[PDB]
Amino acid sequence: STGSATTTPIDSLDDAYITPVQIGTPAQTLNLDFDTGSSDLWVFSSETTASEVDGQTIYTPSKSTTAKLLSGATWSISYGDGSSSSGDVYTDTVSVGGLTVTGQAVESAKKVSSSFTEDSTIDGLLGLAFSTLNTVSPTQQKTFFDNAKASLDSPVFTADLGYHAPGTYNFGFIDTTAYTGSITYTAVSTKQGFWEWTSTGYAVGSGTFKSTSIDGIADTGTTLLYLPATVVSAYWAQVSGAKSSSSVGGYVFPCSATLPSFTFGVGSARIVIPGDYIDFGPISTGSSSCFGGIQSSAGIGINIFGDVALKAAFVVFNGATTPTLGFASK
Repeated sequence: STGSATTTPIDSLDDAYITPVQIGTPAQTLNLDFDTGSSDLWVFSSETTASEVDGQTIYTPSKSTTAKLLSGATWSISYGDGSSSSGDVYTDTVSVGGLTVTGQAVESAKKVSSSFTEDSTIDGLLGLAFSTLNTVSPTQQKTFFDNAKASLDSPVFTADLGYHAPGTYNFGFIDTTAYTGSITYTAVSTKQGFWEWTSTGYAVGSGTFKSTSIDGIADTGTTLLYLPATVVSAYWAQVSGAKSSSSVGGYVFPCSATLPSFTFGVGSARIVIPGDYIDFGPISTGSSSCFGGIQSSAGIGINIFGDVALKAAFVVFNGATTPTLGFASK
């Protein structure tokens, strides 16, 4: 089997991407944030505290003839941005782009933090990291990809995120028309539960490439590119007037600037992020200070190849017995 679904930016900045997902019988379609940095499929639901729902579409398990309470199971998750959610668990039929999994754990939110409530466009998350990170207790649950894997034509999914435009998540096949050149594969460590890999270096603009190992995670659920402070300083030093602002929470730059590109290494290959992809617009409405799309990871504990980086590439998440990542230009 295969599946193919379009993923659409939630706003004009590509702050996140939503993909429609069919849950239950008859189908209830929710727009989920596919997140290769976490491993829970959770949704706003008929059980979510009413004051914490503000425009999201909800899953109502009582209206699904295939929903079953997973008795005793609870979940609770906290994300790197400080947001969180928790609740109980149903199993139900879940379909993405024509690919169907029966018995998928659908984690129903009883509580969500304010940032989720405040984003009416995201009805939940669909985790695509390794199932060892799934938070369901006392019986850990598998991700949608893990459950689908054995049925897929090939044990892979691909992320093809658009810049200010829709893109595609494919399951079970590699669309050879969706990228240019060849795909370069690189080793993955699953030791932390992430799609963790080592970039071979970087360049700023037309500058020379610096060969240096940068361990980080391919994370579709993180907006920006978070890299070591040395690398980030070298980037922003090429932008007149750019500075790190403690009050804003990162590097800002004059909105009048033209940003240089940023290149990252994948083995001997190179992925170029155009400068425009690094512009996240005014820090507040009407400001002439703009927020940068490359930020320091120094306070995170891990480097994160988020959407800014991933949307410059066609990315293969290879879930074979020994997982690997593939990157191609497009």
